[PDB]
Amino acid sequence: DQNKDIQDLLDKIVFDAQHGQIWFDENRMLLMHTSILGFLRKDLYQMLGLERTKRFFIRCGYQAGMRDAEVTSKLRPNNEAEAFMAGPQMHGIRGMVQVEVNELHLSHDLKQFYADFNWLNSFEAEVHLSEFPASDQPACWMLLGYACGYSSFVMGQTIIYQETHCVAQGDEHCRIIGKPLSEWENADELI
Ligand SMILES: [Zn+2]
Repeated sequence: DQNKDIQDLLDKIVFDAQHGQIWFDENRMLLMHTSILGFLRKDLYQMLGLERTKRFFIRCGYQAGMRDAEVTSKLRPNNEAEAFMAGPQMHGIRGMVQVEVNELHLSHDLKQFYADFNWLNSFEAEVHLSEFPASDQPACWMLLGYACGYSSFVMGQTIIYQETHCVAQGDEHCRIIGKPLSEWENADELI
């Protein structure tokens, strides 16, 4: 009853437990424990360092955002904010993070984009904290890649995000800012 805003997205998720399959449109899905994703973050950090582990998780999220954007861009093809929010809503549906809008300005025709989102109940921040104490830098790398991947697909241009605040840093919740690559001064992203 409460899912009026995401009913089009929920209808494309098919659970087939008797045959061991979960489908999101043409994509096959898994239901995995968040605690298991700490192990990957764990071993990768000890083996690769920080920036190499972060670059990996960002690339993973970036591909998932494109995957989701390929499906959601059919359900809502229209320069509309309510159409763009399919991504933030998919993030919530898949149990990864709750997006809360502070400000969203966008337009596909003008190639403009400004996003100021809060991230509540971040799975990645909890996963990061269960393996490491509070960090010096924000930790929601997979979520940030998904924001960049999904936004860049539906906007038709490179959209880069930065996590200004993070639970894993000691802040109360996470927060991100999204802008096109040209509007960032440090627009040399190695990922
Ligand atoms: Zn965070």
